[PDB]
Amino acid sequence: NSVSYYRSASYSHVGMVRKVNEDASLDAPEAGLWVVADGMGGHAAGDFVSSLIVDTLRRIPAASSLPAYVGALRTGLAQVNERVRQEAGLRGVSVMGSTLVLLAARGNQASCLWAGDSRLYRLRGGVLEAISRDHSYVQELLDNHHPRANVVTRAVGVHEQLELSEAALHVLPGDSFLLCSDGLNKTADDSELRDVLSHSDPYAVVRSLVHLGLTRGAPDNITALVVRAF
Ligand SMILES: [Mn+2]
Ligand SMILES: [Mn+2]
Repeated sequence: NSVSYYRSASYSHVGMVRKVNEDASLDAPEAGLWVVADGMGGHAAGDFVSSLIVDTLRRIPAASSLPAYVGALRTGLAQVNERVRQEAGLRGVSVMGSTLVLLAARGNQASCLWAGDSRLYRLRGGVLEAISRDHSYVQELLDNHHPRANVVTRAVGVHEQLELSEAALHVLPGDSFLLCSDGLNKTADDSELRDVLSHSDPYAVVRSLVHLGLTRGAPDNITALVVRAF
């Protein structure tokens, strides 16, 4: 019952309103690493931060021990946070940051690190389950389609100390995972995500998710990254 192999695919689209894609992704199954980052601040700001995230995380050496790897990912994100803070302060801009959601896998164990309203879902036995929980003003109100949905309470470059949320996962053969920016779940509810994810091919699945989003007016940059365990 141990997990042998991870298949993955990613697809992003600027959408139907924005003309600059500030979404970024890293599809590195060769390092057991999958990342989606939703940049904010417009061109030369949001995409700057999201691309810096994916490039910094890509260069981290793939340590065999998942907990050590996760420690290294955390440190890399802290360094990205500090660099973005320095740059934003220098330019004097109000908005310069990016959400993050990553999944790192080693055999039968995986870890999710996230900050923002980019999500990780797990599909197991045809049942979809939200692993991450939005760092959003709305989510805090719900924990106690809302107009306060544009307020992200944690993301890279927002605060001095970046506080990442973490969730550990036991992976079974046949498990599926979806990393996405809010542009997808904003245009398809969780039951439709479960429907589209219930297919064998991650490449067709991510393209079908983005297509459904585009079909419903794609108000935001829409990115989907699907991982399947064997
Ligand atoms: Mn964005
Ligand atoms: Mn977004």
